[PDB]
Amino acid sequence: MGEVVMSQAIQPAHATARGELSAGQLLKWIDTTACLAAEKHAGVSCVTASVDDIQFEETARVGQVITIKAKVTRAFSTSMEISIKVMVQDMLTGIEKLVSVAFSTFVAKPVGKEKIHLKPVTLLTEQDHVEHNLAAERRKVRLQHEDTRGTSVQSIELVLPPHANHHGNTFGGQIMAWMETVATISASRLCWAHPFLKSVDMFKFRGPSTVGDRLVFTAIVNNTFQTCVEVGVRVEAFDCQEWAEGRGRHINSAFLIYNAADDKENLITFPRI
Amino acid sequence: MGEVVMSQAIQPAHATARGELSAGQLLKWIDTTACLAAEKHAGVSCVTASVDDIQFEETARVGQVITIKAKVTRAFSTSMEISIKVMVQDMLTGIEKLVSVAFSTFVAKPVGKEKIHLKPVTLLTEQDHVEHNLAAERRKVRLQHEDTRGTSVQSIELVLPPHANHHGNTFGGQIMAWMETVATISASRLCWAHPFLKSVDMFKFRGPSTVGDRLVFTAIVNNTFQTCVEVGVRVEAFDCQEWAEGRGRHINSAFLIYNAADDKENLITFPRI
Amino acid sequence: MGEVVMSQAIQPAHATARGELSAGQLLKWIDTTACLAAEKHAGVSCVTASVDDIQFEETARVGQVITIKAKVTRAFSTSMEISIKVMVQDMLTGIEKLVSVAFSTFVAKPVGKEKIHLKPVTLLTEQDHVEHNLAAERRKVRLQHEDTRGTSVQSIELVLPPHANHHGNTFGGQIMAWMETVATISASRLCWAHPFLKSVDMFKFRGPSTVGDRLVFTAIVNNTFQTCVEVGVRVEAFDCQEWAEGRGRHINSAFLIYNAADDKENLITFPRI
Ligand SMILES: CC(C)(COP(=O)(O)OP(=O)(O)OC[C@H]1O[C@@H](n2cnc3c(N)ncnc32)[C@H](O)[C@@H]1OP(=O)(O)O)[C@@H](O)C(=O)NCCC(=O)NCCS
Ligand SMILES: CC(C)(COP(=O)(O)OP(=O)(O)OC[C@H]1O[C@@H](n2cnc3c(N)ncnc32)[C@H](O)[C@@H]1OP(=O)(O)O)[C@@H](O)C(=O)NCCC(=O)NCCS
Ligand SMILES: CC(C)(COP(=O)(O)OP(=O)(O)OC[C@H]1O[C@@H](n2cnc3c(N)ncnc32)[C@H](O)[C@@H]1OP(=O)(O)O)[C@@H](O)C(=O)NCCC(=O)NCCS
Repeated sequence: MGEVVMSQAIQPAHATARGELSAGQLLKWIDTTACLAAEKHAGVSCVTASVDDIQFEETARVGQVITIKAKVTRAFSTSMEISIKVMVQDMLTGIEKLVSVAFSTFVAKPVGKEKIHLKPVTLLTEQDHVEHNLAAERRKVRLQHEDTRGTSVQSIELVLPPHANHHGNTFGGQIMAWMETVATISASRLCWAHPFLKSVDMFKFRGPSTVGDRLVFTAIVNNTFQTCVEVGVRVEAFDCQEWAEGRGRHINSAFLIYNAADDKENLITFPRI
Repeated sequence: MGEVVMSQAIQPAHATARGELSAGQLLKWIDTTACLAAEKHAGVSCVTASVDDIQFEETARVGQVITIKAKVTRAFSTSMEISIKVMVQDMLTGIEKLVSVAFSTFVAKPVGKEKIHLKPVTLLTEQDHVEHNLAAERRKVRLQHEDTRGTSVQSIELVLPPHANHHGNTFGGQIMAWMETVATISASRLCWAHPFLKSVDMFKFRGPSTVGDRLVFTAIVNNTFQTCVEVGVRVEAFDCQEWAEGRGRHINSAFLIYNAADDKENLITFPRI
Repeated sequence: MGEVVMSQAIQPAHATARGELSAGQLLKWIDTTACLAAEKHAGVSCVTASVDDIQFEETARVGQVITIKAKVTRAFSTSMEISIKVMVQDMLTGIEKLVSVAFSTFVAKPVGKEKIHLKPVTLLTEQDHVEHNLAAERRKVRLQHEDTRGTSVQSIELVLPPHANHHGNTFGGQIMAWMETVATISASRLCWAHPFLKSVDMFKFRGPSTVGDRLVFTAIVNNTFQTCVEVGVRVEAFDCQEWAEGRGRHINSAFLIYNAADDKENLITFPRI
């Protein structure tokens, strides 16, 4: 019913040192599902234009099953809004818990110089009309949002073919995964404990990336508050030539909020800064 | 001696939540080895045409070493039959156990409009002639075989470059791996325990897949019997356009038989359906 | 300051059966960082020409963070020398330990028939001049170095797009990773315990490899001495046609020295051979 459904069993390969699902991996999965919904509407390849605020109510563990459902709520001109629901199920108890509810914005790409005009989302249920109207306000918010200490972390990732679509365009989800890895390192470096992602703030993907180009990641704590730490990550891009000349492209800047727990499952308080 | 040998140490990255080798990973490895044997005979790229019945006598664990040997038993016109032997060795005891003995059929692909004629397999030992004759009967069987409850699982995989050969053709082994993941989720969802793969029934790859296209996987228990559960998986393919229009290609349908164990190493009985 | 910095948290996906970082993975990371430094100097794609001796003072564990820093010490004509420093940090204690200090030689590749002339490394500090001079001697040594029992291991790897750069050239680091896997299997097969990499001897990458070609790996113990075992690995390459005809290309031959520990953290002595 307009939904794209992905199901993933959580393996050690998706895990952190604690037997928990890497938040970056989950973000990758989410972006993939959403992108598939978008492309299912568009009929052409789509890329992650932006992401709204994402909060995680639960942290999934190895052995559990993640279910991700994405849907196109509304098409505009070249962009569209995707609603995402993430559920976790324990396979010993049978219990389902909501992990996340979020929105992401995807943009349809032409092959060449094709203009692109998206057909409208067909509406049936009343809730379809409701979400169809809310999509406009949420979009307005998204657009207006573009009104815009030595424990730093630096990292670098080379963009290979499995990190982009078949046209060569880097996945926003991969970037989000790498981002999350680096940020987590920063948080850990502040608390010397075990950080788990509480949320990611809304941000835009400002420019495209391509296979073969370098992504420099710069993470640093921006603020702290009781049990929450905020890490800001910057993603800058260079093709080989740009890499040689030091002139990069600001791909994106995001803010990730973490909690943390020690080597016992008890929560901890971050120092003030 | 016509054999292709692969050796793989089993790491957490190849593991399930139980420290056992993912059956899908093993299937990937098997298909790869077999394909390498086939291409070693053909001199051109080959794809997985079909797979005979595969039974697993053992389940390998993290720390153990898998050895896979493949061989071309007989070439026909464009296809050939590959015999596969899978052994596991424990690296603390030195003990080897047979994991599997199976056959797979591979088809040589031309580059363009080239006709393809395969040279015969050279025969030395008598057992080479024996298997060369048996290959005909086994083939006859393969060809004749094409005479052809709410715990469902749905999943989706985007086919990226590491999932296909350099011409863009999706590996049958990758499809088998994904299949296995989804199916395992279904079985778990029936028993709420820990399923391990007992076997896979013979099936054909009905059509090609290509980088960039979506594979929709649909798993559902078809039957049960004492300690065995049967999960059927369907694999449907869509390029982006087909994805938009809902017209897919039936790539394949397979049937996987599992057992299961609880959080103790004791076997369990599945309910009747 | 001419440095390229990569930071990697160590996950189960990077781990062995013992919760330690795979040496091959570390080698991959090292080669990547170094290559990025090289390309940052050259402005074009670079490949691993050779590697000096690498010794590992520590073995990192899951949960710890690897930091790798690479730098171009000196450019010659088409080649350049890269100095690499590998540090590990425990994220519970905050303690850093040096893992490695090594040198690698990278070669700039033209796109077509372009001649390639590298600009000199700018020198500031005195240590920059010192290393700039030492680079010549170390190079002289590298060039002169090209003056050149049944527990064998054989394995095979198909080179896919994630294993090469965007021009199709296989990464030396991937080859080093595969090498290490196979070698480790050999060592384990000698001691029936848990080998960890002590060092790798300097070796040259004699020829290029390309996406789609097979890498046959042959590992075998060459010698033993008290607590050290030496495993030699050979890497031979075949495109599909070459694969069919049995005429390969000797890509490289390396020698890896291991120690080992039993299922207690106590070191062990290898038998004489
Ligand atoms: C997304 C992108 C195309 C928009 O760029 P732009 O400078 O804002 O140009 P436009 O104003 O014409 O925007 C075009 C569309 O993107 C939408 N858009 C722009 N900013 C947005 C935001 N912050 N949130 C949601 N949608 C946004 C616009 O509404 C417009 O949609 P419409 O045609 O249906 O009206 C461009 O920024 C981009 O290519 N970003 C990177 C996309 C990408 O490749 N991501 C993968 C990871 S690199
Ligand atoms: C395999 C395939 C080429 C055969 O298609 P087809 O409609 O049966 O056409 P053909 O009858 O001419 O079959 C050609 C060859 O495949 C063989 N073949 C067909 N069905 C087979 C089966 N079920 N089992 C074993 N071999 C089979 C035929 O014997 C024939 O071999 P030959 O030339 O040596 O006599 C085609 O079905 C296909 O492309 N499948 C997908 C292959 C693939 O890309 N797999 C990767 C995963 S998508
Ligand atoms: C590296 C390579 C280009 C040199 O080949 P060659 O037969 O020695 O030819 P050359 O003598 O002209 O060497 C060219 C450069 O490589 C350097 N070089 C050669 N052997 C070297 C070695 N053992 N160690 C360090 N540098 C070396 C030379 O000094 C020369 O550098 P310069 O132009 O700045 O003076 C060639 O061997 C090759 O392509 N190897 C594989 C590279 C690769 O693709 N690696 C990825 C894994 S396959």
